Formats: sequence, C-alpha cells, structure tokens
Amino acid sequence: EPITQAFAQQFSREWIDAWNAHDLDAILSHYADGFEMSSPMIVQIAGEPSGRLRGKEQVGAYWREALRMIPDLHFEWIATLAGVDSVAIHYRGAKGRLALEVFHFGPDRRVVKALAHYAG
Amino acid sequence: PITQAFAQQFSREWIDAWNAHDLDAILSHYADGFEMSSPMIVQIAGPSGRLRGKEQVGAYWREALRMIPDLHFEWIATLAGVDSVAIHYRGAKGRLALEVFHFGPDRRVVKALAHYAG
Repeated sequence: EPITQAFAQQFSREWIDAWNAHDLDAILSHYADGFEMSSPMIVQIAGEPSGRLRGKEQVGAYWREALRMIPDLHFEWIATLAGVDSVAIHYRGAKGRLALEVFHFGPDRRVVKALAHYAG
Repeated sequence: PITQAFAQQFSREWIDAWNAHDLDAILSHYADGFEMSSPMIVQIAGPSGRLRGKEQVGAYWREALRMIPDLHFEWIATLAGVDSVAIHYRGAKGRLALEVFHFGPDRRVVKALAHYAG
C-alpha cells in the first residue's frame, strides 16, 4: 500500500498547523528519532556544505531558534502529493518563498527523512 | 548545491521533452542506471515502486506516450533543494504531479521520485 491520500492530507494539515501554531513539540511529534533533514537553509545557516542535519536535538535547535526569530512565522498550504513512501507538501514559506518539502516515512508512520526545496 | 538557474533550465528542458513526446530527449536528462520510483509502478510492477535504468524505465515511459499520445504537462512551479530539483506540474488528465530529481556529478538525474495528488 503506498502512502494513502487519507494519510497525506491529514499529515499535511497537522504539519502546517503545528508550524503555524509555533508548537515545536507538535512539529517534532511527526518525526522519527534520528530523522535526516536536508535544506538549502542548512547550507547557508548551519554552515554544513552537505545541507544535512540529523536528529531532534540538532534539527530541533534550529527550528526552535527559527520560531524565536520569526515570531509570526506562517506557512500557507498549497498542495500535497503522495509518492511511494513519501508525501510532498507544497506551501508558501514564512517570507513568501515558494516551498516544496518531501517527507519520507518509516515503519511507525513518522518522518525519517525530509528534504526542503525553494524558489522565489 | 543546486542553483536556481540550473533548476529552472532543467525544468524547461524536462517539461519540453515530455510535451514534444520525445523519449530520447526525456532520457537524455538522466544518468545511465538511474533509479525512479512512482506509486504507479507499485500498482503495475507490484512495493518499493522502483525501476532502474534507461532500458526498463524507457519502456514504461514509451508505454505512457503510446497510451496518451496527446500528453501535455502544464508546468506549475520548479523548486531547488540541496541536490534535488522539484518540478510541480499538471500531468495526464489534469492530475497534479510532482517529480523530485536528485542529480549526479555530471548534472544528470540519478534518482527520481514521482508524486501525485489524489
């Protein structure tokens, strides 16, 4: 059974809402221990040429600071598309960038790997 | 990392190749031995949803073009990640789609993952 649309939509609505609520515990609840995070923002900010960070402590530290610095952070959900073991959430970012985040899920239905993409 | 200039040009190329119904051109963007996943493959081929290589994957896309001879992809957006590009488009029958492309050292696709709206 590939990722169901039931799941993809409900995941998307909770993930968007968790970010919009600036509720880091809620956000992190969707992720597996040791999840991998890839983002152009990691290259730039974290100073990691690979653009990768791993785990809730390490990735959470950045997100915690994002919420602190961007106190009225808000994402607009545009679309969700389902793949085999992944969901892609297309949304408009906190500063108007267009975003497309791919989430790969593990056995427990939590995100084991996420990759961010942007334009604009 | 991938640049925005690269991503947008790649996307123009990929959408155009599909809209020209040009299997050779489509495949020219991919590395030999590339991997591709799609929830369509799960259904047809039967869990990973994966095919590999230009022989195997080309067969499938050859069949797609034969089944939908007036296939047209309406481009919606292209986004850049660290080693990947995401192309969002309206595909066959107006279904929204997304293809994620991971690139190798010669700027060709080594891994691609299809996603569809429902």
